[PDB]
Amino acid sequence: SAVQQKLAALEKSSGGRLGVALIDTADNTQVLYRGDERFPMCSTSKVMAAAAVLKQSETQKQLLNQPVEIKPADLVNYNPIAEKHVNGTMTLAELSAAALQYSDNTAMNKLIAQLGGPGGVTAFARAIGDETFRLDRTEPTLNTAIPGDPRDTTTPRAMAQTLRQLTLGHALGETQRAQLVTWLKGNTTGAASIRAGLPTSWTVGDKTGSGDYGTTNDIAVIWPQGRAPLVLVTYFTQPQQNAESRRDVLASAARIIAEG
Repeated sequence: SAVQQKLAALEKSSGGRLGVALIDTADNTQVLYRGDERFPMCSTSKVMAAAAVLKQSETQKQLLNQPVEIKPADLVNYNPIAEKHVNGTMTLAELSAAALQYSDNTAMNKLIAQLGGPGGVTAFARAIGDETFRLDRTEPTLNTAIPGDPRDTTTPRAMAQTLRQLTLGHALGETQRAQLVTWLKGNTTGAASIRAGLPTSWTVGDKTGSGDYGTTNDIAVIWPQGRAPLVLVTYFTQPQQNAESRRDVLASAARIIAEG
Protein backbone atom coordinates (compact mmCIF):
# COMPACT_ATOMS: atom_id res chain seq x y z
CA SER A 1 0.00 0.00 0.00
CA ALA A 2 0.92 3.68 -0.03
CA VAL A 3 1.51 3.92 3.72
CA GLN A 4 3.86 0.93 3.68
CA GLN A 5 5.90 2.46 0.85
CA LYS A 6 6.37 5.62 2.92
CA LEU A 7 7.20 3.70 6.11
CA ALA A 8 9.81 1.68 4.21
CA ALA A 9 11.32 4.91 2.91
CA LEU A 10 11.30 6.38 6.41
CA GLU A 11 13.04 3.24 7.63
CA LYS A 12 15.65 3.41 4.88
CA SER A 13 16.39 7.06 5.64
CA SER A 14 16.78 6.29 9.35
CA GLY A 15 19.32 3.48 9.07
CA GLY A 16 17.45 1.37 11.61
CA ARG A 17 14.69 -1.22 11.83
CA LEU A 18 11.16 0.12 12.22
CA GLY A 19 8.11 -1.82 13.36
CA VAL A 20 4.63 -0.32 13.15
CA ALA A 21 1.21 -1.68 13.95
CA LEU A 22 -1.93 0.39 13.64
CA ILE A 23 -5.38 -0.85 14.60
CA ASP A 24 -8.27 1.32 13.46
CA THR A 25 -11.15 0.38 15.75
CA ALA A 26 -13.62 1.91 13.28
CA ASP A 27 -13.49 -1.21 11.09
CA ASN A 28 -10.83 -3.32 12.88
CA THR A 29 -8.47 -2.84 9.96
CA GLN A 30 -4.75 -3.11 10.65
CA VAL A 31 -1.72 -1.51 9.04
CA LEU A 32 1.47 -3.46 9.73
CA TYR A 33 5.12 -2.82 8.98
CA ARG A 34 7.43 -5.58 10.23
CA GLY A 35 4.38 -6.38 12.30
CA ASP A 36 5.55 -9.90 13.13
CA GLU A 37 9.20 -9.19 13.89
CA ARG A 38 10.39 -9.09 17.47
CA PHE A 39 11.60 -5.82 18.94
CA PRO A 40 12.99 -5.05 22.39
CA MET A 41 10.14 -3.60 24.41
CA CYS A 42 12.24 -1.63 26.88
CA SER A 43 9.94 0.53 29.03
CA THR A 44 6.85 -0.19 26.93
CA SER A 45 6.76 -3.39 28.97
CA LYS A 46 5.70 -1.31 31.98
CA VAL A 47 2.17 -1.19 30.60
CA MET A 48 1.88 -4.96 31.01
CA ALA A 49 3.19 -4.90 34.59
CA ALA A 50 0.78 -2.13 35.55
CA ALA A 51 -2.11 -3.91 33.85
CA ALA A 52 -1.24 -7.15 35.62
CA VAL A 53 -1.40 -5.43 39.00
CA LEU A 54 -4.68 -3.79 37.99
CA LYS A 55 -6.03 -7.24 37.15
CA GLN A 56 -5.09 -8.47 40.62
CA SER A 57 -7.02 -5.58 42.12
CA GLU A 58 -10.27 -6.87 40.60
CA THR A 59 -10.20 -9.50 43.37
CA GLN A 60 -8.05 -7.72 45.99
CA LYS A 61 -10.08 -4.52 46.02
CA GLN A 62 -7.66 -2.64 48.30
CA LEU A 63 -4.48 -3.75 46.52
CA LEU A 64 -3.71 -0.42 44.87
CA ASN A 65 -3.66 1.31 48.27
CA GLN A 66 -1.17 -1.19 49.70
CA PRO A 67 1.98 0.68 50.81
CA VAL A 68 5.29 -0.61 49.48
CA GLU A 69 8.55 0.44 51.13
CA ILE A 70 11.17 2.13 48.93
CA LYS A 71 14.61 1.34 50.28
CA PRO A 72 17.96 2.70 49.03
CA ALA A 73 18.80 -0.80 47.77
CA ASP A 74 15.69 -0.73 45.56
CA LEU A 75 16.84 2.20 43.45
CA VAL A 76 18.27 1.40 40.04
CA ASN A 77 19.48 3.62 37.20
CA TYR A 78 16.44 5.87 36.61
CA ASN A 79 14.02 6.48 39.50
CA PRO A 80 12.67 10.02 39.17
CA ILE A 81 9.68 9.34 41.43
CA ALA A 82 10.90 6.54 43.69
CA GLU A 83 13.90 8.68 44.65
CA LYS A 84 11.43 11.17 46.14
CA HIS A 85 10.17 8.49 48.53
CA VAL A 86 13.29 6.61 49.64
CA ASN A 87 12.90 5.29 53.21
CA GLY A 88 9.19 5.96 52.88
CA THR A 89 6.38 4.14 51.12
CA MET A 90 4.49 4.43 47.87
CA THR A 91 1.22 2.69 47.19
CA LEU A 92 0.95 0.28 44.31
CA ALA A 93 -1.21 2.87 42.56
CA GLU A 94 1.55 5.46 42.99
CA LEU A 95 4.15 2.95 41.77
CA SER A 96 2.00 2.09 38.76
CA ALA A 97 1.57 5.77 37.93
CA ALA A 98 5.29 6.40 38.35
CA ALA A 99 6.15 3.44 36.15
CA LEU A 100 3.76 4.55 33.43
CA GLN A 101 3.94 8.33 33.51
CA TYR A 102 7.60 8.84 34.38
CA SER A 103 9.07 5.50 33.25
CA ASP A 104 10.41 5.01 36.78
CA ASN A 105 12.49 1.83 36.79
CA THR A 106 12.31 1.24 40.54
CA ALA A 107 8.52 1.41 40.25
CA MET A 108 8.62 -1.23 37.53
CA ASN A 109 10.77 -3.54 39.63
CA LYS A 110 8.32 -3.24 42.53
CA LEU A 111 5.45 -4.11 40.20
CA ILE A 112 7.40 -7.11 38.93
CA ALA A 113 8.06 -8.20 42.51
CA GLN A 114 4.36 -7.87 43.33
CA LEU A 115 3.59 -10.22 40.44
CA GLY A 116 6.11 -12.82 41.58
CA GLY A 117 8.83 -12.06 39.04
CA PRO A 118 9.02 -11.50 35.29
CA GLY A 119 7.25 -14.84 34.88
CA GLY A 120 4.22 -13.31 36.58
CA VAL A 121 4.07 -10.44 34.10
CA THR A 122 4.40 -12.82 31.20
CA ALA A 123 1.68 -14.99 32.74
CA PHE A 124 -0.74 -12.09 32.60
CA ALA A 125 0.04 -11.55 28.92
CA ARG A 126 -0.75 -15.21 28.28
CA ALA A 127 -3.94 -14.95 30.33
CA ILE A 128 -5.29 -12.22 28.05
CA GLY A 129 -4.33 -14.06 24.87
CA ASP A 130 -0.91 -12.55 24.12
CA GLU A 131 1.34 -15.51 23.31
CA THR A 132 4.11 -13.27 21.97
CA PHE A 133 5.03 -10.93 24.82
CA ARG A 134 7.82 -12.19 27.01
CA LEU A 135 9.36 -10.45 29.98
CA ASP A 136 12.54 -12.17 31.06
CA ARG A 137 14.49 -9.66 33.11
CA THR A 138 13.96 -6.81 35.53
CA GLU A 139 15.12 -3.24 35.27
CA PRO A 140 17.54 -2.13 34.02
CA THR A 141 18.91 -5.16 32.17
CA LEU A 142 15.71 -5.69 30.22
CA ASN A 143 16.81 -2.74 28.06
CA THR A 144 19.95 -4.30 26.57
CA ALA A 145 18.15 -4.63 23.20
CA ILE A 146 20.78 -6.98 21.80
CA PRO A 147 20.05 -7.81 18.14
CA GLY A 148 18.51 -11.24 17.81
CA ASP A 149 18.02 -11.68 21.53
CA PRO A 150 14.41 -12.81 22.11
CA ARG A 151 14.42 -11.79 25.77
CA ASP A 152 12.07 -8.96 26.72
CA THR A 153 10.61 -8.62 23.23
CA THR A 154 7.26 -8.58 21.57
CA THR A 155 6.03 -7.90 18.07
CA PRO A 156 4.22 -4.75 16.94
CA ARG A 157 1.13 -6.74 15.99
CA ALA A 158 0.95 -8.49 19.35
CA MET A 159 1.47 -5.32 21.37
CA ALA A 160 -1.12 -3.40 19.37
CA GLN A 161 -3.69 -6.13 19.90
CA THR A 162 -2.88 -6.35 23.60
CA LEU A 163 -2.91 -2.59 24.13
CA ARG A 164 -6.28 -2.48 22.38
CA GLN A 165 -7.65 -5.14 24.73
CA LEU A 166 -6.30 -3.44 27.85
CA THR A 167 -7.53 0.09 27.08
CA LEU A 168 -10.49 -0.22 24.72
CA GLY A 169 -11.46 -3.85 25.24
CA HIS A 170 -12.46 -5.72 28.35
CA ALA A 171 -9.33 -7.55 29.48
CA LEU A 172 -9.63 -5.45 32.65
CA GLY A 173 -12.64 -4.51 34.74
CA GLU A 174 -14.23 -1.15 34.04
CA THR A 175 -12.66 0.70 36.96
CA GLN A 176 -9.25 -0.81 36.17
CA ARG A 177 -9.50 0.01 32.46
CA ALA A 178 -10.42 3.62 33.22
CA GLN A 179 -7.48 3.90 35.61
CA LEU A 180 -5.09 2.56 32.99
CA VAL A 181 -6.44 4.99 30.38
CA THR A 182 -6.11 7.89 32.82
CA TRP A 183 -2.51 6.94 33.60
CA LEU A 184 -1.56 6.63 29.91
CA LYS A 185 -3.16 9.97 29.07
CA GLY A 186 -1.06 11.58 31.79
CA ASN A 187 2.22 10.26 30.44
CA THR A 188 4.96 12.87 30.67
CA THR A 189 7.61 11.32 28.43
CA GLY A 190 5.85 11.16 25.08
CA ALA A 191 5.84 14.71 23.73
CA ALA A 192 8.51 14.10 21.08
CA SER A 193 7.36 10.66 19.92
CA ILE A 194 4.01 9.54 18.49
CA ARG A 195 2.30 12.68 19.84
CA ALA A 196 4.63 14.92 17.83
CA GLY A 197 3.40 13.47 14.53
CA LEU A 198 -0.32 13.77 15.27
CA PRO A 199 -2.74 16.72 15.15
CA THR A 200 -2.64 18.63 18.43
CA SER A 201 -6.41 18.20 18.79
CA TRP A 202 -6.16 14.41 19.12
CA THR A 203 -5.91 13.02 22.64
CA VAL A 204 -3.14 10.45 23.09
CA GLY A 205 -2.29 8.06 25.89
CA ASP A 206 1.10 6.46 25.36
CA LYS A 207 4.05 4.71 26.93
CA THR A 208 7.52 5.33 25.54
CA GLY A 209 10.53 3.09 25.81
CA SER A 210 14.19 3.47 25.10
CA GLY A 211 17.21 1.31 25.46
CA ASP A 212 20.52 0.29 24.05
CA TYR A 213 21.07 0.01 20.30
CA GLY A 214 19.26 3.35 19.98
CA THR A 215 16.02 1.56 20.70
CA THR A 216 13.20 4.11 20.62
CA ASN A 217 9.64 2.90 21.17
CA ASP A 218 6.20 4.31 21.77
CA ILE A 219 2.86 2.60 22.11
CA ALA A 220 -0.25 4.70 22.07
CA VAL A 221 -4.00 4.73 22.17
CA ILE A 222 -5.29 7.65 20.13
CA TRP A 223 -8.70 9.28 20.37
CA PRO A 224 -9.17 11.47 17.29
CA GLN A 225 -11.81 14.18 17.49
CA GLY A 226 -15.11 12.74 16.27
CA ARG A 227 -13.65 9.43 15.11
CA ALA A 228 -13.14 5.94 16.47
CA PRO A 229 -9.95 5.53 18.51
CA LEU A 230 -6.79 4.05 17.06
CA VAL A 231 -4.03 1.95 18.62
CA LEU A 232 -0.56 2.67 17.27
CA VAL A 233 2.67 0.86 18.17
CA THR A 234 5.99 2.15 16.83
CA TYR A 235 9.18 0.24 17.63
CA PHE A 236 12.58 1.30 16.33
CA THR A 237 16.04 -0.09 16.90
CA GLN A 238 19.44 0.48 15.34
CA PRO A 239 22.59 -1.49 14.44
CA GLN A 240 25.04 0.36 16.73
CA GLN A 241 25.04 -0.36 20.45
CA ASN A 242 25.65 3.30 21.34
CA ALA A 243 23.26 4.81 18.77
CA GLU A 244 21.26 7.83 19.90
CA SER A 245 17.52 7.72 20.42
CA ARG A 246 15.46 8.64 17.37
CA ARG A 247 12.11 9.86 18.68
CA ASP A 248 11.68 11.84 15.44
CA VAL A 249 11.35 8.54 13.59
CA LEU A 250 8.35 7.61 15.73
CA ALA A 251 6.85 11.05 15.16
CA SER A 252 7.34 10.66 11.41
CA ALA A 253 5.83 7.19 11.41
CA ALA A 254 2.78 8.53 13.24
CA ARG A 255 2.53 11.38 10.74
CA ILE A 256 2.65 8.93 7.82
CA ILE A 257 -0.08 6.81 9.42
CA ALA A 258 -2.20 9.86 10.23
CA GLU A 259 -2.08 10.93 6.58
CA GLY A 260 -4.21 7.86 5.80
